Amino acid sequence: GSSGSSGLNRDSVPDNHPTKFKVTNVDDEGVELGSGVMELTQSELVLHLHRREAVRWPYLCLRRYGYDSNLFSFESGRRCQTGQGIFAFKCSRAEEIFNLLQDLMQCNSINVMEEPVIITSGSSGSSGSSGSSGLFRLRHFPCGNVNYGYQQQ
Repeated sequence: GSSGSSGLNRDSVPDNHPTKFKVTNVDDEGVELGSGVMELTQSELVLHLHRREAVRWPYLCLRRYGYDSNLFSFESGRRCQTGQGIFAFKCSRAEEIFNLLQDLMQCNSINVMEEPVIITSGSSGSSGSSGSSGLFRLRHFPCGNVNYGYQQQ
């Protein structure tokens, strides 16, 4: 329970950027692999990375998504460039990104009601090896608080 102080900031980017959010792609362990700037637009989720092409993830596809104290992990259906998988990034502003993300995807004209949570079953056992290009895909959700958005029978 301590309040950290801002040592020094020598960049054009703010420290409380509402839209942009400094994130860091990590692995199942949490090791910082590559840093990048996450962006959220009413349209869809956009991620700013190095020269390498940018990645976009449609909310409508985002079946589930969670966020920890300083972590942000979401699941993108098999309808996106990267494809099916679990991408988690480290960001102290994960709360803002998660809250906002659900604030935008929801803003869309969609019927939503209240329903009781039901126990979720895992898998039997499946493993493999590298395949296509992209970020690191996790097997188990690093976060606990998961939220459900777009839904349809």
